[PDB]
Amino acid sequence: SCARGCGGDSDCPCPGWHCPSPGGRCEP
Repeated sequence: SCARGCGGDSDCPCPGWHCPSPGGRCEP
């Protein structure tokens, strides 16, 4: 589970996830 405040893919350690917008939460 890594739906956290992401600034990019580098904040998503979950394989297959994406960061929609720098500042938002990561999405699968």
